[PDB]
Amino acid sequence: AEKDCIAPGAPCFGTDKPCCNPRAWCSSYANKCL
Repeated sequence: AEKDCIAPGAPCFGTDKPCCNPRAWCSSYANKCL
């Protein structure tokens, strides 16, 4: 039941969407929001 944005340390890689932070980029390096 996670929100639209990617939670901290959450696998962001998969929805082409960054973290909830307006300056957090995706971290496919380790599949997670950077």
